[PDB]
Amino acid sequence: GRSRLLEDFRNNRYPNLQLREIAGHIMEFSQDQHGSRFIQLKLERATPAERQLVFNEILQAAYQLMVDVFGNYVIQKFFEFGSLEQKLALAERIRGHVLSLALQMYGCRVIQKALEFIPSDQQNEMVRELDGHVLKCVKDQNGNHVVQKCIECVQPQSLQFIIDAFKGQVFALSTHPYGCRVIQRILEHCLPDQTLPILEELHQHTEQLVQDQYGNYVIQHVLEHGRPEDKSKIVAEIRGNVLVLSQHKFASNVVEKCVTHASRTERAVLIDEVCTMNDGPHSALYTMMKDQYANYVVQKMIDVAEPGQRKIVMHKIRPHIATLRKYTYGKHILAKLEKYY
RNA sequence: UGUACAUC
Repeated sequence: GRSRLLEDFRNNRYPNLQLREIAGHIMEFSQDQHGSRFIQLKLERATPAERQLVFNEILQAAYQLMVDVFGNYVIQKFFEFGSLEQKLALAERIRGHVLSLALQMYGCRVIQKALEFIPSDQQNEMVRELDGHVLKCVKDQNGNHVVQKCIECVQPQSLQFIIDAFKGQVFALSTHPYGCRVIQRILEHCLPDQTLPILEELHQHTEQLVQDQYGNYVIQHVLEHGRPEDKSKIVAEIRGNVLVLSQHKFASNVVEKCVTHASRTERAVLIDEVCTMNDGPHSALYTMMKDQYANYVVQKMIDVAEPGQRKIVMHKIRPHIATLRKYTYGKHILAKLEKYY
């Protein structure tokens, strides 16, 4: 199975083995854990002629290496450090196989690497091969990373078909383990005509989204990178619900982002909501202080409050300072207070 | 004291 050269090599019989000495054996070495390492190492600093010798033996069977547990690394190295002609020739070997590779445990890494290094004409051609398979890829553990890379690297106008597929399914996808990732990449890189519809569906489903295991990240994302009009719509959904959501494992993260990224006015309103509102005998703020998640929202409020408003919070907290010590999460508020005394 | 994101 293994050639004498490869076996003898794994048996450490060639401490000084050079690329040029494995002529004829590139494919075999590329598919071998140690040989693949040997080649990768040797490549970054090989001479163009050495690099070309290695290339000559992998071009024809390049696909075989792209879906290989060790070979995929040798392909990638050519995309990173090979010549322009070598990258173009590798792209040609991918033609017709993008879907198959994008779903592939190792091939998907080659697709991702290629997207980063090839000219836009080739990028665009790779993308078109996913035409009619958007959701299949977005929902695949290998493929979603490829769709993400496309969005990061490819001209946004060529990605219109991905948008088309998302239209009407933004809620479903935003609560998906992989789809929430792709939605965020879209918000970052896509055109206004493309992000708009997507933002519309996110706004329609904010209540549900802030409480979702994966959806909360998409709403947080808009709060940190979104336009003010989009942040405010989200903030308006949190208003009147500060107490309840900040007690929630997932949504409490979103109320922190609202506190942090809201306008001056919106921030003052959210903090006042829980200084004013009473949860039974005492303030909403006091219930929050004792909560496993809500105690985090309080601290964030102390962090970002205007000095004047911070004084009001500290005053709301002060009367409970000795009782806070009796509560697992209460204790944590005291730690915060030291900083401010 | 608290939630996601993949190869030698």
